[PDB]
Order: sequence, then structure tokens, then C-alpha cells
Amino acid sequence: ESADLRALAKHLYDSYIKSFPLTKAKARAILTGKTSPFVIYDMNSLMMGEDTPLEVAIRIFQGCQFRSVEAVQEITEYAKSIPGFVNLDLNDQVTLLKYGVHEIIYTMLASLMNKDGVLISEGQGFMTREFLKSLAKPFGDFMEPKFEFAVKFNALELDDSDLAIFIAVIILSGDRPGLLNVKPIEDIQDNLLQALELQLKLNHPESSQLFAKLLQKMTDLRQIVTEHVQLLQVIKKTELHPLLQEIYKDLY
Amino acid sequence: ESADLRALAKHLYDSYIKSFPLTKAKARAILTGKTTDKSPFVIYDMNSLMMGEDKIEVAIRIFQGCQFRSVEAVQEITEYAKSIPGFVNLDLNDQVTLLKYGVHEIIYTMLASLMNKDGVLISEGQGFMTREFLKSLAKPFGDFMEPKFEFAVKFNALELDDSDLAIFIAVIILSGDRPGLLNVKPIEDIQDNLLQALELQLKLNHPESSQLFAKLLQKMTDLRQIVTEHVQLLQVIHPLLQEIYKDLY
Ligand SMILES: CN(CCOc1ccc(C[C@@H]2SC(=O)NC2=O)cc1)c1ccccn1
Ligand SMILES: CN(CCOc1ccc(C[C@@H]2SC(=O)NC2=O)cc1)c1ccccn1
Repeated sequence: ESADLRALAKHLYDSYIKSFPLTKAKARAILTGKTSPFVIYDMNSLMMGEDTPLEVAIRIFQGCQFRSVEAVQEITEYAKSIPGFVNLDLNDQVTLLKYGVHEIIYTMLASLMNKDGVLISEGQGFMTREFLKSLAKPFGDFMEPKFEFAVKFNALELDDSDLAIFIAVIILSGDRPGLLNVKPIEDIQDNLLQALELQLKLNHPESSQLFAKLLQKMTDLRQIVTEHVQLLQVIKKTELHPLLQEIYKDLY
Repeated sequence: ESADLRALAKHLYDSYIKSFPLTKAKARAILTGKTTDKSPFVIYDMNSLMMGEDKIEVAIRIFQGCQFRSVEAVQEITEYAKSIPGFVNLDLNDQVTLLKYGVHEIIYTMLASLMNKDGVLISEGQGFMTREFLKSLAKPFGDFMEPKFEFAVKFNALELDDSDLAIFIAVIILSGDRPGLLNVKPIEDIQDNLLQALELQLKLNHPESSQLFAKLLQKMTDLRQIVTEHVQLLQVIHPLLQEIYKDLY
């Protein structure tokens, strides 16, 4: 029943707004001429951006690291709002979060991104892509895939109410390793995919196959995480915040 | 025909899953360190014993507690047997003579899935009672569990999984040497077919393991020796079990 699906969509959108403060609409308002944040483009501009003696990439890197730990509490709160979720084997509840969190972190980071760079700290600042492309040797290309994805993903032109269902669809995947009770998982996701599809048909009629195109984005998204951990295997060789270790262990 | 035996194996595996909630793939998950969020309560002595009631003579409180899942295990076993191709079509009392003598042999086989060196999972994998704690009980219950642990340690070295276990369960059911059997020919017909399927299954799942088939059929001796030694030990001291101990041997 379609109205049951629309009700599903509104519940996720409402919950989404409560869990996540820097929504895409806000961020796109900031990024456009419709509100102002300090721009970091080289690093003369970086440390006038502190308002320091004497490596910058590591507290950028660990800066990134702790928005990850802020985002995890939000996502987890969000997930609790997905109908059928808390009612799952708590062992699958953490497998789902374990393999869902970075895919969502990167989906939502594209919202705070355009082709020049990325909104940082609740919209306070804006660091550029070419500046991130110019960081210290083991780093300096850790953002570039996120950016490549951000442009392709933002071309779909999703808004927050699309993104709320899509985020849920990611969490309830029936292909996570460690998934014991699968049938309840695929049962909810199949319902979320119907809601999404309907939500795509109403909100973007001009877009042919937008559903399809979006599901496909899931492959670049997975590829972001997979490449980032094999990047993470170059930093503790050659040359990280607790909560992350546990997520990264036994992760393919 | 090879592919049919495979097909027979799947039918058995799927019914095994359905009829048995506490499986070995999950039971081991608990027992290893792979369930990194929900873990069972340990009962390793007296003070840990009862502080547990809020989480899961005391000779009896464990004793009957066995019997009721033993009497509960009976349903899902008996339930299982009716998915075994050509079982319902058997004789309707060699059907029950078969269930009669094998029920325990099976429960003891599936008890080993929930066992390791230290103790045994209980109540839907919510508790875990140590073997030493069992050998230290009142009465002569004090060694009511020990042969079964002895069995498990040996049986688990065979390293069997559920899809292996599903088939072996059926091989036990359709014996061909219960006493109460008259229409025996059609049962040794089905077991002939189950054994082919087991043997082919074991070739595929365990190449590395030499004569795993024969080693596995041999475990059947110790297996019924357990049920045997068991009610020699139930003379020294529920309704449904009593029917079942009916001069069993
Ligand atoms: C340029 N930007 C935006 C990038 O913001 C993020 C980039 C990557 C992540 C994923 C983290 S980083 C890691 O190793 N693991 C993770 O989960 C999370 C956020 C900055 C820069 C400084 C401070 C905060 N933001
Ligand atoms: C240590 N464990 C696992 C043993 O679980 C069982 C042990 C024996 C049986 C066979 C029963 S006992 C008897 O005399 N006759 C029977 O048919 C059935 C189950 C506990 C401990 C407490 C409660 C339940 N389990």
C-alpha cells in the first residue's frame, strides 16, 4: 500500500532531521549565494583559519577521524528509528552498523561537497579540493576519491528526504559478513526499496531510471571504503581513534 | 545418480535448519569470540550458579532441566523424521520403534555442538555450565554428564558442520537393527540411500580428512553406549521419557 510507504518515508525524514544537524539543504544553502564560512585554499589561509608553531595532515586526518566518531552516534540513533531494526538479533544490529557506517559517512559527506572543496565543522569552514590534493606524501590523496564520488553522486540531485530512505537501504543490507538472521534483514530492506522507488518517482519525474542509477552508486561507495582501509594499511606501515579500530577489524 | 544425492543432502540440510533452532554454526559462534556483543552467563560453581537464575537439591535443578528440553528435543527430532524421504510411508510402529531407540542417540549427538572442553551451552545459548561444575554435584549425578563430555570432545574433533550433521541425523533414525522392527527391508532401503549421500557429502566437504566416513560410523558405538550406560544410571536413583525407557535394552 502506497500510503503506508509514504508514511514510512516521512518517519525516516523526520528522524533524519533529528539525528543529523547539517542537512544537505543547509549545506547547499551555505555553498551557494544564499546566506559566511572561512575558505582554506593554501595554508597561509590555513592558520589564519585557526583564529601552531613551527604535521598538519595528521590533525587534518585525525580531524576527519573525530567527525567520523560524531557521525557514528547520529547514524546509530537514526538506525534505531528504522522500523524492525531494534527488533533484530542485536548481533545483526551491530554487524549492520559495522558495515554501514562509512558508506553513510561518505554519502553524507558528498552533501557538504561541491567541485571546489568541502564544508567542515557544521559549516563553519570550507577547505578546498586542490589544497587537500597537496598534502603530505602518505596522505594528500585520501580525499580525492570522496570528491570524485561526490561529483558523480551530486549530479543525481537528491534532497534530504531522498537521502533519508537511501541511508536506511544502506544500513539494512543482506550481504554483510557476520549476518546471522538474514530473512528479517532482507524483509525490511525490500520494504525500504519500495519506499525509495516511490519517493524517487514523485520527487524527480524528469529523471529516468534514477532509482537504478542510485543503486549503482552503491558500488562506488563501497569502493571508497575498501580503498580507504588499504590506504590505512600504508600509514601504520611506512609511518587512530579507538572507536574506529573496532569498526576496521575483521573488515575485509 | 550423484546430483540426486546432493539434492537429497540439501532437502535434509534445509529441514535440519527449520526443525533445529540451536544450530552448530551459531553454537560455535557463541563459544568462539565472534559474537562481539551478546555473550552467555557462565556457571562455574555455587555462587555463580544462582546469581544466574536472573540471567538464564541442586542435583535435581539441573537434572530435570535437562529432561524438559530432552522432552522438548523429542518434538523437533520426531518433526525432523517426517521430512526424511520415505519415512512416513514406513510401517507406523517401526516408525515409532525407530524414533523410540534413536531419539537419545541424536540428542547426545547434537549436544556435542553445544559443547567444548570447558562445558556446555544451555537455554538457547544464554547460559554456560562448566564440566568441572558438573562433575562436582551431589549424589552419583556427579558423573551424569561426564560420558557425554567424553563423547563431545572426540566427536567434535571430526570437525563436522550442520550440512554434514543433517544427513548423519537421518542415518541414525533409519537404523536396521532396532528390536521392535518387522518391516525392516524398506528402512534399510532408505538408509542405504542416506549413507551414499553422507559419504558423497563427506568427500566434498572434507577432502583433507582420511576415512572420515568410517570414523563417523564408528562413533555410533560410543553413542548408544552413552544412552545405555545412561539409564543403567537412571536405575540407581517426566512422563514422556518413561514411556521411552521401556525396557530399552
Ligand atoms: C576536509 N575535511 C572534511 C572531511 O571529513 C571527513 C573525511 C573522512 C572521514 C572518514 C574518517 S577518516 C578515517 O581514517 N576514518 C574515518 O572513518 C570523515 C570525515 C575535514 C578537514 C578537517 C577536519 C574535518 N574535516
Ligand atoms: C549441562 N546441560 C546440557 C545437558 O542437556 C541434556 C542432558 C541429558 C539429557 C537426557 C535426559 S536426562 C535423563 O536422565 N534422561 C533424559 O532423557 C537431555 C539434555 C544442561 C544443564 C541444565 C539444564 C539443561 N541442560
